Amino acid sequence: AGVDEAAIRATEQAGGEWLSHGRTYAEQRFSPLKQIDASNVRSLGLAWYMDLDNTRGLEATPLFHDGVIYTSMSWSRVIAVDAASGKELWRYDPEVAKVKARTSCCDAVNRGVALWGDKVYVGTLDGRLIALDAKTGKAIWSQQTTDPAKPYSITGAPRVVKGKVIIGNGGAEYGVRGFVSAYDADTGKLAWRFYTVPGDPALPYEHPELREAAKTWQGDQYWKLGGGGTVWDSMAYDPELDLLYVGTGNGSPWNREVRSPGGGDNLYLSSILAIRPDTGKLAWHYQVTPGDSWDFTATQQITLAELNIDGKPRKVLMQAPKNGFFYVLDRTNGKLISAEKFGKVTWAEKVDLATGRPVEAPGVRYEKEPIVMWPSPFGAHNWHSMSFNPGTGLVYIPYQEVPGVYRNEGKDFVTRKAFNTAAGFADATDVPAAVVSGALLAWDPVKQKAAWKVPYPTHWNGGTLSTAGNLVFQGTAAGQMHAYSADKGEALWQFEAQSGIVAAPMTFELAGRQYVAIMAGWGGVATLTGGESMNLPGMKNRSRLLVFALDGKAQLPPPAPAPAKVERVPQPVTAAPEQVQAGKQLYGQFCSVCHGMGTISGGLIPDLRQSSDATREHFQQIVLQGALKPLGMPSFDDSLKPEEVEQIKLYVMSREYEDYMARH
Ligand code: HEC
Ligand SMILES: O=C(O)c1cc(C(=O)O)c2c(n1)C(=O)C(=O)c1cc(C(=O)O)[nH]c1-2
Ligand SMILES: [Ca+2]
Repeated sequence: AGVDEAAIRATEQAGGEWLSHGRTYAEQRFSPLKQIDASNVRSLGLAWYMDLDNTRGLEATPLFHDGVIYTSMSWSRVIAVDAASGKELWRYDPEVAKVKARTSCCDAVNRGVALWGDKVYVGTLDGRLIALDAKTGKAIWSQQTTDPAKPYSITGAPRVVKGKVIIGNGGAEYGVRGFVSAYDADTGKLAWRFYTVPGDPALPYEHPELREAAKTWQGDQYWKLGGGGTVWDSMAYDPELDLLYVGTGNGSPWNREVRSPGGGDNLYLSSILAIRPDTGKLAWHYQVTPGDSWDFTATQQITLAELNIDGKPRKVLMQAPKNGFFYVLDRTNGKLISAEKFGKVTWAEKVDLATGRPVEAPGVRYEKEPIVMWPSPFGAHNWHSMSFNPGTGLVYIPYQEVPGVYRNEGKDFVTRKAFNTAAGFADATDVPAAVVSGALLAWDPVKQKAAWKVPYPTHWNGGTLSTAGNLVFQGTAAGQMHAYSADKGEALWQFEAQSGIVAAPMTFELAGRQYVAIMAGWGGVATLTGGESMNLPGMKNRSRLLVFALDGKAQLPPPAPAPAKVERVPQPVTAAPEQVQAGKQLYGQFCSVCHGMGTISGGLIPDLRQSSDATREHFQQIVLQGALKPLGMPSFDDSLKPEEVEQIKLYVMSREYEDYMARH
């Protein structure tokens, strides 16, 4: 009763609505709407906005259908907003335990919901796939898709194909076995499940593909460690070819030397899968990063399009994953058409067209010595949306340039109840502004070359939106909403959003008027690992749903200045070097993922260097006795001893004094 395949396909020509995550099943995030164009976007203004009781990352792409905006907020909460009145119609809160974040790698985020019939679908941080009544927001059915005992979580938006709700999950950083499932839209009954990596050999393979994949894995530890290959984000669908395309993630642990000692491609890690939606049977696959040992996922946006290659019309599938190569594949059979670097890439010389395999540079697998390379775990392109404009033939990518540093923990690797990369990710003590940069990259998929590029001081800028009005919209880490000419990248309109933006803009039509909406709420994993680059002006969270339209007259109020804060004058901290070092390591292994690398917090979670004296006195109570558990600060008594927590406190105070002396 409402949203069905015909309705979603129809939006391909009708720009009024946005019924699926990437707008259309092809996920081009291109709107035919052109009331707002390059000639008049200078007149664009804020039409209205909604303040949100949210203080964490907002990554959702809103959906618009029949006058209603459907979106989500941090902690997997869903809200329906009437686009005409601007009033919240209803909200659904799954009530995820705040401490669930201990096993949620990258901020308490949610990329959006899906629509089908008269229901709304959302995935939660604790592994649930829930169906809600579109009109009232009441829960219809709920499925616990993951083992509550394992470090799984759902952050991505589901898609609905032929009456089946498709959703994956995340957790490869902690160590889990990846998979994507299809649930019946009306009942929630599991239709089929495709695991992306093989499981315990002592048990049967769930499907034939796994038997073949198993031949590409070595050793007897990968299934105990999880294996990885989580499907936490992108997927596309072509109804004519009847193929569901899914992107799989990195391995668990990251380091193949520990994950699969003897080597191997480790299928289907970092791969693009073409699956039969009705059965879950694999039609074809393409492995983006064989033997992935760098957190190089292939879960980034998968866009379907029709391009003319060498004078011949081709049905392609495009992706610009973390590894830095831009892929153009024949979406009917998975044959590689082209693959070229779209930014700084030093881990591989190129992707061999004939074999389809990347030609790795010397020492990039860091077996004997640590390696500094590009891209990094943050990726040349992460989840921030890209978009395709059929008119210009260009793909607009939120490019990122950050150095990746990997160390082989090898025999010294120890599985912990925390991140298990086995690649020395814990060694990081900062993300310097000097070593990072970003850019709005207009990529030509046919020529495999940049058409134009707009530079940004840092990475972690928001997704893009393309429209028929020769425009591309994007929000930035620095706190602005932008509009550039699609063809040349000329800056046409800017707006101070009052919050760093990471989500993707979307547009729709209501009563003959075009609106552009964006979920403004600084967040995502980078804001948690922090570092200097993530503490520049504008990188603050002020969660709001912002809606723009021609001649919009709304104005955001000026924030109130922060109260007085007399920083404590740090007394010298004398301690044995090894003791401070022990604290440095323990902190990096267990606390950096939320409080920031080297204690340099990103602002969403407290800076341990600035804790009050009362807080410092209760350090043991907080860390080991869960005194702040109701606020989301986990208790680590299951992993750390009092003396170890003391070593961490010593390290923290050492950094506070170290930094305080920096100034003055
Ligand atoms: C994310 C899952 C976290 C990890 C891992 C660690 N901490 Fe944490 N911590 C987290 C939150 C969300 C908060 C804020 C709670 C609130 O609403 O105030 C905290 C807070 C603390 C504090 C108090 C800070 C202050 O108010 O000055 C301390 C002392 C603290 N956390 C310590 C700590 C240590 C030592 C950790 C590693 C073992 C650690 N945290 C991990 C979230 C998360
Ligand atoms: O390995 C995984 O399972 C997994 C899951 C997720 C997630 O669910 O958000 C992210 C990542 N990996 C990841 O590698 C990454 O860089 C990342 C960034 C973000 C974010 O929300 O900003 N999520 C994730
Ligand atoms: Ca990952």
